[PDB]
Amino acid sequence: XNXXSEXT
Repeated sequence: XNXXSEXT
């Protein structure tokens, strides 16, 4: 959602 942008 975060952890990246797509990610967690």
